[PDB]
Amino acid sequence: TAVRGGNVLFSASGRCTVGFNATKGGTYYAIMEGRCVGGARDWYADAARTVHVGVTEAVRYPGDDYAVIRYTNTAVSYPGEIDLGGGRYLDVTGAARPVVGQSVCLPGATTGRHCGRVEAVNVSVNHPEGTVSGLVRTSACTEPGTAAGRPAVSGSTAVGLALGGGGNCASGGTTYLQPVLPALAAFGLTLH
Repeated sequence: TAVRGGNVLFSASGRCTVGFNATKGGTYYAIMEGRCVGGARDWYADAARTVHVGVTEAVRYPGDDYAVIRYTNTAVSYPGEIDLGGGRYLDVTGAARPVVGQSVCLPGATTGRHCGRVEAVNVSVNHPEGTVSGLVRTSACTEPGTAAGRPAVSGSTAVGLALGGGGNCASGGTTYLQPVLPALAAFGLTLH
């Protein structure tokens, strides 16, 4: 019936979490992590891959680390919200220009480290696919095995989407984010 930020989409790449829904000209889009989307085209709302919802429009990875999925199923809703679980939703109003020290939370993290702060901006990391620059380091941590694409917010303001991989949150693991503002700007998308 609906796909929100924080929900998982399924494809030939496996599972990837929607960071944020956005819109342009009455069309709806999902902003996702770039490495996770990989070389997949078709995205489904269910693990059975019976409810097709959209297609990969663009991948900005490496360099950046996000992808844009265009929703094509007009029978499903794509609200400008994050799913907090339990039928509760967070309305995302706009995006932040990340600044060191600001608070940031990962709705859904069950690590005890769901909320934290921006520790550094403009961080680079080398992946097998290439260098990724422009990343945010946070003190929050979500389980790295399911982290890819999870939304990070400050109140109702979108900060970024989590990169997958890295260390366990119990062993000093650090969650890095792809900031959302550059993606909105690059693709003309608005958080509705």
